[PDB]
This record gives sequence, structure tokens and C-alpha cells, in this order.
Amino acid sequence: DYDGSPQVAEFVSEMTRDYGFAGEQLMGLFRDVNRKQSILDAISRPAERVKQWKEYRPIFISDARISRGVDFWNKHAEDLARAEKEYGVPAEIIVSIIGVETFFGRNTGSYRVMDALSTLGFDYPPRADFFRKELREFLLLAREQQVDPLSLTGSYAGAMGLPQFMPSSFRAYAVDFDGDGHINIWSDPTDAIGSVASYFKQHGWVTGEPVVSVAEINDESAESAVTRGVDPTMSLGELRARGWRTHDALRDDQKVTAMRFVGDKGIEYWVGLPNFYVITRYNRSAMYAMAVYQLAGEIARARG
Ligand SMILES: C[As](C)(=O)[O-]
Ligand SMILES: [Ca+2]
Repeated sequence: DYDGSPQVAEFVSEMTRDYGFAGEQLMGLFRDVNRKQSILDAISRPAERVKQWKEYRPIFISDARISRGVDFWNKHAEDLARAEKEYGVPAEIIVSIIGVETFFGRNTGSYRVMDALSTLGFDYPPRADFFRKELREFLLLAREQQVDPLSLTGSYAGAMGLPQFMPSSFRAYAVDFDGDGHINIWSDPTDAIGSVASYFKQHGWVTGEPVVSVAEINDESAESAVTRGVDPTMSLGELRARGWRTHDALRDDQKVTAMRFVGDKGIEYWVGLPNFYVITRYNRSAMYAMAVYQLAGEIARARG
């Protein structure tokens, strides 16, 4: 497959030139790497019908998902208490991220990271440059952990372990959280716990600030302020000047988003506060962040 590709040889040339790898051994690795046809079909898929909150929320706030989230919390309560004390990130949020990303380990990943990132970085032009950056960080992270690169698994796009970190997030955020010398986000829940918290804190999480606020609108023209995407463009003072009223009497000066969900029992208006934006840094989706925030609430409810 990648035995003698020109681009593969030019990737190995940059690896031995900017990061000091041994080209010969590096090209012995790529001889054992498989091009995954199923990955190409997956990422070649076109626009997939986005779901209404009415249908999206019940997929992730299920009795099974919550129940297993309390078990996960019970089992690692001491590491979660440690992560929340050191990083200022709520424990229910950490559990909820892991429960949403992998269902607490049930869906860690079906492909070898080396296959996924190679297939993409060398056989998918639209984002090849991106997935060759991740391939590079992955070879770097496999060297740092002294693990062998073919033993690591992940999603079709190369997200790894319980928190589904892509290689670059692994190198920049993952932490050795039980003091044993390794960073094992695949099967060491302690490192998963600490790694998610390090991610959130380093993406701007403010400890003690609320995440979301229920909102009302004075007029249907205020729906023109619904945020297209997850990037805020106004302060809360702006949005309120547009006809949005938050039940919470929160300060004006802060960047917010405005959301209109078609919920279980009618239209739902939400204002996403900065911390809510930190959740979307994990996956650029308004419904994702809402499912994570509410799931963390259900699990904290059921745990007591
Ligand atoms: C896909 As990620 C949580 O490493 O940005
Ligand atoms: Ca560790």
C-alpha cells in the first residue's frame, strides 16, 4: 500500500529532518500499514441529515447511559475529585464527556490509529494536510510513551481512548494522572479523567461560572440572533438588546450564543455562556454541548 509512495517518502523525509526519526525504521512501519477502504467511504459521505433536539437528546440522555455513568463515577470517585480540585472542571462534566464520546469505553475505536491517519493523510486530499499533522503528532506521541505505534486504536478519524483525543490533543493536553509514568487514555480511566479536565481548563473553562441559561424572546424578529454555528458574536448585553431575556440575571459583559431547539415539549430558547462554548471546543456542535451539560446533570442526580 504505502510501501513506496512518493508522498509517504516525503513524509518520512520531514520526520527524520524536523523531528529526528530514523527513516529506515519509519519506512518499515509504513510497510505494515493498511489503507482502509471503509474509512474513505465514511469521510467521503456527504451531508448527513442533522437531527432536531427532540430526537438528538434522547439518544444520549438514556437510562442506560445515565446508569453506567453513575457506576463509572462511583468507581473513580477519588480520581474525579482529584481532577475537579486541580483543574476546576466539574466531575459530572468529565463523566459526561466520556459517557458521550465512548459510552464509558464501549466505543473506544475500531481502527488502528496508524491505518486511519495514513489512509486519510495520504489518500484523502480534501484534508490530507490536516491528517498528516495528526500522523506526525502520533509518531511523536508513540515515541514519548515508548509504546509501539501499531498497538494503538481509535476512531475512523484517529480519535483515541476513552476521551477520543486526536493525537495532537494527546500531546498538548493529556496528562499522567495516577503517577505511573505512562499516559494511557485507552484503558486507564484515571488518565482519561485527568486528560479531559486538562483539556477543558486549557480551553478556557472558568471554574464556578454557569454554563447555560433558559431564555425568552420579546418578538419573533429576535430569532434573527440565533447563532449560526457555535462561535459567539455578541455580548449578553447585545443579545438582550435584541429581545432575548435570560431567566438568570447574569452580567451583560460576556460573549454568548443564542440557541433555538425544537425540544420535547415545544420550542426551547437557550443562551450559551462562555463555559458552554468551552464544551463546544470538544466538538463544534450546539446540541452536543447541550447533551453533555444535561447528561452531567442527570448523572449527578442519579448518583445521590
Ligand atoms: C477531537 As479532540 C477532543 O482531540 O479535539
Ligand atoms: Ca498514567
